[PDB]
Amino acid sequence: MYLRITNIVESSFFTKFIIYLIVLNGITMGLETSKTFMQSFGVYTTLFNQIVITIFTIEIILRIYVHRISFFKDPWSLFDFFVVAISLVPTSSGFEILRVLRVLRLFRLVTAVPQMRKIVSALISVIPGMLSVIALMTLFFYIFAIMATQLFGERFPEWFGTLGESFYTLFQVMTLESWSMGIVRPLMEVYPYAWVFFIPFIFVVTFVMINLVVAICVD
Amino acid sequence: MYLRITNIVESSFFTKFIIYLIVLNGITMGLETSKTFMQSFGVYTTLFNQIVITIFTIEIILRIYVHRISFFKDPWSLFDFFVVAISLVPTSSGFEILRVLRVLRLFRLVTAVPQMRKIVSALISVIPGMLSVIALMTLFFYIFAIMATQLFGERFPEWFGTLGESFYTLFQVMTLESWSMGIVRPLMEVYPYAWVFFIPFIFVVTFVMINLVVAICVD
Amino acid sequence: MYLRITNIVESSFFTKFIIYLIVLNGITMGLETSKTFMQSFGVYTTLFNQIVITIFTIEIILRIYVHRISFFKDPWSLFDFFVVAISLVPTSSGFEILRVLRVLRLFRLVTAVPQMRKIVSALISVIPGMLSVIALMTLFFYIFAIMATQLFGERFPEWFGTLGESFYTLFQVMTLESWSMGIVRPLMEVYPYAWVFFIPFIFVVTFVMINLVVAICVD
Amino acid sequence: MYLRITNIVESSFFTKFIIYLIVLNGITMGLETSKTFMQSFGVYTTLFNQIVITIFTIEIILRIYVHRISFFKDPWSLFDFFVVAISLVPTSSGFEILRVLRVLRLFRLVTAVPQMRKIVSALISVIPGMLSVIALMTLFFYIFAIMATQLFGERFPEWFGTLGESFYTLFQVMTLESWSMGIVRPLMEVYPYAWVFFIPFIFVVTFVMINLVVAICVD
Ligand SMILES: [Ca+2]
Ligand SMILES: [Ca+2]
Repeated sequence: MYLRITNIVESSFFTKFIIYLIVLNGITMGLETSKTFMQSFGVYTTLFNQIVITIFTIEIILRIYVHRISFFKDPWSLFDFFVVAISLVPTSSGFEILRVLRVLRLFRLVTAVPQMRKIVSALISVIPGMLSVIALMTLFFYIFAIMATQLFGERFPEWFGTLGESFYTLFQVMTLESWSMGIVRPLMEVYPYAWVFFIPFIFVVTFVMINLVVAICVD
Repeated sequence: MYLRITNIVESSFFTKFIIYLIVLNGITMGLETSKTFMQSFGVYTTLFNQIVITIFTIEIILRIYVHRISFFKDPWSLFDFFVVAISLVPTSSGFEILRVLRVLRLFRLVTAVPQMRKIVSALISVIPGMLSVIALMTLFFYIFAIMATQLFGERFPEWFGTLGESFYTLFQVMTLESWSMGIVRPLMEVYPYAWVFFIPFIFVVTFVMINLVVAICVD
Repeated sequence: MYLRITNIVESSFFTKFIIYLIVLNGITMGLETSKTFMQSFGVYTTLFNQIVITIFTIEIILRIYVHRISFFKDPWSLFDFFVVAISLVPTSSGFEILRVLRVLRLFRLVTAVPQMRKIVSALISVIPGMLSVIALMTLFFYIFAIMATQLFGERFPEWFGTLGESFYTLFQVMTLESWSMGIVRPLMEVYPYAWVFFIPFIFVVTFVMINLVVAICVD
Repeated sequence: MYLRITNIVESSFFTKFIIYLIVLNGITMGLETSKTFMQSFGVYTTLFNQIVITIFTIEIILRIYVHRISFFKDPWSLFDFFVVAISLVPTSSGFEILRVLRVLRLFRLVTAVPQMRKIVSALISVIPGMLSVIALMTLFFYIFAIMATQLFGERFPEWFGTLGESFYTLFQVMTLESWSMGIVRPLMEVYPYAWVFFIPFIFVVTFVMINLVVAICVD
C-alpha cells in the first residue's frame, strides 16, 4: 500500500487539491471577520473549518509515511506540521491566542506553491550574512537601553522606566517615528542634554542600517 | 480618402497640435481651481473645455481609422481612449468623480510625448519582476489584517474593527507613520503584548521592502 | 599693470586670504545670533562685516579684469558675484530677507575651496539624469493637486482649499509625514473613500522615488 | 618573568576568561535595572561589579607590559583603556553620568571578539569616504541654522530661538519627523512663506542623503 499512497500524495491532484482548500479556507477566514456573516452562515464555516482541519491532518499523516525522517528535516514540512498542530489545540483552555494563531495556516499558500517558496527562500537566504550586523545592533540596543533606563527612567517611567520599556522606546526612535516631538523635546524639558544621548544614537543606528542595506545590495 | 487623413494624423503638425491643446487645457484646469477666476471668466473656459473635448474625440475617431486593430492593442492609445471617454460622460448624474476624473486627460502629456513614454515605460517595466514579492506581501497583510481584526477590533473599532480598517491601519504601520504613539502604545494600554504583534509585523514588512528595492537595483 | 594684478589674484596668498575671511565672517555670523554678544561687541562685528564686504567687492572687481568674459561663464564665479551683490543692497528698504540672505556668502567656502567644488559638482551632475523623472512627477503632483482641490477643498480648506495649499499637502503626504492620523483619517470622517485617492498616490510617488534612487546607483 | 606573563596574556584561556566576565558583567547590569533585584541581591552585584573592575585593570596593566607603545597606537586597546578608566572614577563626585557611562564597558564584547571587530571595522572604514559630504552638510546646516534663527526665533523661540535650538529643529526636519503638522504649518500661521525656506531645505538635504547612500553602495 506504500507506493499506492506514495502515488496519491505525490499526485498533481492531491497537491492541487490542498492548494484549492487553502484558497477556500482563506476566503472563509475573511468572512468570519464579519459579525453579520457570522450571524447568518456561522455554523456552515465553523464546520467547513473543522472539515479542512481533518483533511489537513490526514494529509500530514499520509505525507509522513511517504517521507518519514526526510520530512522532519524539511523546513517547509516542519512548518506545515506546526501550523496544523496549533489548529488542533481545542477551541478552549490555555491561551486564546491559539484560536487567533489559526489564521497562520494560510501561510501554507507559501509552502504549497512554488515560486513563493522560491521568493521566501530568496529572502530568507539573505539573513545569515546579516547576523554579524544584527548581533552588533542588539548588543548596541541593549547597552543604550540600559543607559536610558537609568538616565531617564525616574522622571519618565512610561517610556524608560523598565528595560523592556527602553527597548521599545529606543526602537521607536530608531524607526524615527515621532522621536523629537514625542520623546526628546519632552525629555529635554527636564534633561536639557538628552539630545546628547539621542542624536548620536540616531546617527549610529541609521548608519548601521544603511550599511546593512548596501551589504544586501552586494550579495 | 484614407491616405489623405493618414497623412493628416501622422503629421508633425497634428501631433504637436494635440500637445498644444493639452498644455493649454492643463493651464485652463489650474485656473478653474480659483473661485475668483470662475466668477469672471468661467463661461470662457467651460466652453473652451467642451471645444477641446470635441477635438480629442475627433482625433481619436481619426486615429482609429488610421490604425483599426493596431490601436486597441496599443497601451498608450487605449489609455487616451478611456481617458477621453471619461471626459465625455455628461457633466451630470452618476458620480461627481466623473467630473473630477476629467483632469486625468492631462496624463495625455505623458501619452503624447516620447521620453515621457520612455520614462513611464522604464518604470512600469520594473513591475513584473516585483509581482512575486507583491503577491507574497498581500498574503502576509491579509493574514495579519485578519489577526488584527480579531485581536484588537472589539476594543479598538476605529482602527481594527473591520477587515478593511485593519488593512488601512496595517498599511499605516508599514509606512511607519505615527505607528507607536499613534497606534501601538494606545493598544498597549489594553493589550500589553501587542508589541509582540507589531514589532514582528514591522521587521518582516521593512525587510521585504528593502529586498524589493535591492531586486530593482539589479535589473 | 594687468599682469601685475594677474599675479596678485592668481596668488596662493590671495586665495587663502579670501578663504581665511570666509571662515572668519562665518564664525562672526554665528556670534551675531547672540543677543547677548550684540549688546557688547556688536559694533565691532557690524563694522567687521561692512569691511569684509568691501574686500569682497574689490576681489570680485579684480577677478573680473583678470578673467573678463571667461568669468561670466564660470558657474562658481557668477555665484560669488550674485552672492556678494545681495550683500551690497543697503541694510534697509525693499525686503528684509535681503539682510538675512547675506549669510549665503558662507557658501563661498564651497565655491572657493576645491574638493568642495568637486563634491558639489559630483552631486549637481546627477540632476540631468533625473530631469525626465522630475518632470514626470511635477505633472503628476499637478494633476492630483487639482483633483484634491476640487475633491476636498470645501470641507478642508486649510489643507486643500487652494491649488498651492494642495501642493503643500500632497508634498507632505509624499514625505509620508503624519499623512494618516494627520490628514487622511480626518479626511475619511467626511469622505469615507479618500483612501482611494491617497493610497494609490502614495504607492506611485514612493515607487517613482525608489526607481529614481536605483537610477542614481548605476550612473 | 616577561615571557612567563606574555604567555599568560596571549593565552586563549585568558582572552576567553575576559570574554566570560564581559558576558557575565553585562548580565549583571541588566539585572541592576530591576529595583526589585537591587533590594534583594544588590550587594552581591555591587561587589561582583567592583571585582570585575579590578580584574580588568589588572588585565590592561598586564596587556601594556606585553605591548608597551604598540598598545597606545592600537584603536581597540585605547578604547579598552579609556572605557575601563571611566569605570575607575569613584562612585562619587563630578558628573553622575560617569556612573552611567560605566555600562560602556560592554562595548568590550565588540573589542574582544573578532568578527565584531571585523564588522565594526567594515563600518568605520566607510567614514573617511563620506567626509567630503559630511563636511559639506554641516556647513549647509550651519548656514540655514543661522538663517532660521534670525528668521523665526522672535515668534518661535522654542524651535529657532538659539543657534543650537535651530540646529536641532533643522535636524528634526531632516529626519522628516513631524516636520509639517509639527513645525512648518505652525511657522506658516505667522510667516506665510516659510514653505519657501523649508521645502528647498528638505530637497537639498534629502538629495544629499540619497547620493551618500549610493556613494557607499559602490565603495
Ligand atoms: Ca513620522
Ligand atoms: Ca507624528
